[PDB]
Amino acid sequence: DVLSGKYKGPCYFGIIPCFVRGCKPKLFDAHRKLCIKLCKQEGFKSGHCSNFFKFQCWCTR
Repeated sequence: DVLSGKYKGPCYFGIIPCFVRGCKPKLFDAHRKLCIKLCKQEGFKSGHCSNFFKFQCWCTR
């Protein structure tokens, strides 16, 4: 388990403008679907929010 594949942001409940299936409805609802889609593009498969230091996103092979 390491800090994502390239880079990530805060947990909250959805905020980005267009990136995956939630572009037309806006706000992803939970950071677990945005954390897995950015790290799985380089070489990963399991992403989640539970660290509380200064980012709240973790990905594992």
